[PDB]
Amino acid sequence: CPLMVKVLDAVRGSPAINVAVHVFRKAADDTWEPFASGKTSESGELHGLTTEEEFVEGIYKVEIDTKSYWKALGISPFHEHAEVVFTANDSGPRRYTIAALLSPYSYSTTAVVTN
Amino acid sequence: CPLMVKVLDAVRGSPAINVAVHVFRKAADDTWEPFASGKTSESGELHGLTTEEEFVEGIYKVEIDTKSYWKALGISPFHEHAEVVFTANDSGPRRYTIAALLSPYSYSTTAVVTNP
Amino acid sequence: CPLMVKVLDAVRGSPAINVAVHVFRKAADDTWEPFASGKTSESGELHGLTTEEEFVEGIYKVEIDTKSYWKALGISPFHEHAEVVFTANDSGPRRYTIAALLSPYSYSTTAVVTNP
Amino acid sequence: CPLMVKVLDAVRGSPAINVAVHVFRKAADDTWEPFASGKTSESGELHGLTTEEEFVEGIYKVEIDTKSYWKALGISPFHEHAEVVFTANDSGPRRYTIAALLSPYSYSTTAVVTN
Repeated sequence: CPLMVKVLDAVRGSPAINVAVHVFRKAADDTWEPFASGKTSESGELHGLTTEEEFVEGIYKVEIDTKSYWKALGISPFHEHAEVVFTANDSGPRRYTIAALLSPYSYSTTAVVTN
Repeated sequence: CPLMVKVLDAVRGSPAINVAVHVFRKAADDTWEPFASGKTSESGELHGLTTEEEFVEGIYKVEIDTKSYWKALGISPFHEHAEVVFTANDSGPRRYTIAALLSPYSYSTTAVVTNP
Repeated sequence: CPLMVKVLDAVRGSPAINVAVHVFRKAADDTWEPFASGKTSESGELHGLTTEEEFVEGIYKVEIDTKSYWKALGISPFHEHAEVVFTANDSGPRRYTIAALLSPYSYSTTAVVTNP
Repeated sequence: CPLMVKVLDAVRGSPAINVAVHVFRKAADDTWEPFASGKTSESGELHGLTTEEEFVEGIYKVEIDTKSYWKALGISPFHEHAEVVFTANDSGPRRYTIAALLSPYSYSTTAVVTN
């Protein structure tokens, strides 16, 4: 599991469950090509987005549908979505946990890069 | 004026100075069209990006070039930038302060939205 | 002046208004002795807590009563307060902005430290 | 495991390893009585602080020795330590994950309260 997304809800103090997450890889013409997606689990986690072989070096965007999340909770969100854009190495894998802490008008994202 | 970007460096406890900030507005159309850009001042603030009249309803993207910031300080950061995307002025003109707090492997962004 | 506390509400995207803030300084002695206190204004800022001369070297504790803030908005928050503890003026007088960004189950605090 | 502490390093994008954490419970005379402590593991986590029976309702302080952490990494920290003070319920357990994201001049703490 080279890429994992964990999303937390700072309002409810809970995993952010059922948050849509899209992953894009930057194509040669600089467009975002869809790569992977899923919804965060009961634990606010999204595993199995990619595999080591598929998760090559490149620029990746993780788009977290924070707006729909806040919408479902009846809370006015500010952001359309939380985007995390990063280069996957050099030098090598490396597992990536993209942690997002969500509030209606604020989010943080943190990369926990291990091995 | 109606849009300000304030950037802090969570490593130094300082304004993040000379941080490039690009603002885009989503067109008809769905493409991001260049709206405004600037750099943060010595206070980490970027003022004067737009005017109440120019800053109409829309979906705006504020792209903060955090990577160049960190790289100019010798740090290979995780993120390419900090991008903040939001609908502005949906229920009337507001002032938006887009705050980013930067760490090499983390940023937060906070919107402070006021009336006018 | 040398110490300012700025509090934001990450749920509303607003200054956190009327937030009680208590500042303590560690005495000789190891006890926290009451240094200053105040409430945040409509800008979420608390100015005038101290003066350069009063704000000497020390370990300071800024206790932000986030609980009362959230509870006055109907929310049972997680934290009792946001407490920021730091050594001030170790290498000379500085200006300290203590920023807190509040969510019912999370806060961040950021120090912006400048010269003078 | 009713109380868990997870600490992340926003500078290195890594678990904050070997971070001293003290847990205090507020005594009747409002003093902080030491309750539990440990050091975050390789995964930036600290488990086994307490048990359901011992982790009664009360006001608890989790003190995270962020300063020594930054000291060991040769980075000037601002804070003496990250303190998290909270009431353990009502109404009941409930597992508490106290997540702290650390930077030299900023930290966030988030409570992930489940069940």
